[PDB]
Amino acid sequence: GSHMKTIQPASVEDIQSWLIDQFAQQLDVDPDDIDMEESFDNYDLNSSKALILLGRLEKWLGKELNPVLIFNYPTIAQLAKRLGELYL
Repeated sequence: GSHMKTIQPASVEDIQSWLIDQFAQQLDVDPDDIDMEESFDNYDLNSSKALILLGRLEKWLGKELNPVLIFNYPTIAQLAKRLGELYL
């Protein structure tokens, strides 16, 4: 309870909760209110949003990212997953 803070990508479970809470804290909501299966283009990630939170995500992971991953995994249940394969 009272979750709100990043962790470290130690399995896809972690990358999920990170994405989720960083969605919560963008949107002013609970993390558990985030649709990890709905496309981010329907949430507040309008377009350039992707780059803010990408430039968090890649840095959180210690690396770079690519814009294609917006355009290929636009959901937590795909992004967190695929990050757990590109990285973890």
